[PDB]
Amino acid sequence: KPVLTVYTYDSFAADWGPGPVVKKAFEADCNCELKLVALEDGVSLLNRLRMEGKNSKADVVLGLDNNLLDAASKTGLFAKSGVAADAVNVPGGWNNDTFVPFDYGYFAFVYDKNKLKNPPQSLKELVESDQNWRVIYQDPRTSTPGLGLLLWMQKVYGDDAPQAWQKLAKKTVTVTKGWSEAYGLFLKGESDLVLSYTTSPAYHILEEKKDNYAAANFSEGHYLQVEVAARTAASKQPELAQKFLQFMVSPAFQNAIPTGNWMYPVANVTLPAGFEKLTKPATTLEFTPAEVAAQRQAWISEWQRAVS
Ligand SMILES: Cc1ncc(C[n+]2csc(CCOP(=O)(O)O)c2C)c(N)n1
Repeated sequence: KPVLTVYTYDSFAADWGPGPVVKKAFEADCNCELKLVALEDGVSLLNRLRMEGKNSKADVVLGLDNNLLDAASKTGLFAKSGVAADAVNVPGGWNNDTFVPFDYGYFAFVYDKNKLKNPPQSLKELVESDQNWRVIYQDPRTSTPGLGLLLWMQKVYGDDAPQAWQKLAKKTVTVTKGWSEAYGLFLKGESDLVLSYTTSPAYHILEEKKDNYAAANFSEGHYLQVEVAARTAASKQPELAQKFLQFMVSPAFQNAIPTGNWMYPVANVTLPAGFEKLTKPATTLEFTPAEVAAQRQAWISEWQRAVS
């Protein structure tokens, strides 16, 4: 009967996402009405919450990630999770009293092997090659995968990011606010490549029995994303919010991540047959939450100037 409002992005709460599964699994156990609201894209979730303040109707924000931690905590809108750390297993480890991971992955450009014969083998080639590859990606101001690509490029080019961005802009068909639209245009054929995840091919393999889609493994390595959730300080249902966060890092939840969100679980659950066809990037790239919050505004400012 009591309601637990959870802000999240559209692909999570989608009928085909993990939402429906997690919902009934949480409600079937802990009596209450879990209300998953597909409100904004990853980065936008935070900006919207910062503007709702304590007037926000959210109890939990699901869908932020490792790159937004500093920005989120400095806001003061989140309370401690009350979730035991030992309940989580993530690459590079995880030590945080507020944000609880629920899955992780690696950003990568996906393409159709039946349509793209000689795909790029490094972010550098994709940007500098003379090939006229069509690319689509997300806005770093609204989408985590978008923010991911922004930081990925920063790792690879450093102070040369803007010049690299101008070159990438010439191969850019469009830029969407969220991943869903981006991926849809890709599947419709509007581009040769789209920024997505190393695990995206798994969706097509298991659900459509197709293995023609692939994520290009770049030699520079790939940027790591650890999605997280946290309860709000203004929540009027603290206890429930926290029972949801603990239940999140548990099997009933995690078991729906592989085929729901197409990402690697945070708990040692069994990965669906098919994931083994995927490529685990050797080298992993990541900025500290502090480094991103301190420079993301300037990097985004340079990005938009270079691609418009
Ligand atoms: C086929 C397929 N590949 C990958 C994923 C995972 N995924 C897609 S978008 C996203 C975060 C988006 O933040 P934002 O909405 O702001 O772009 C994640 C984790 C999926 N659901 N399906």
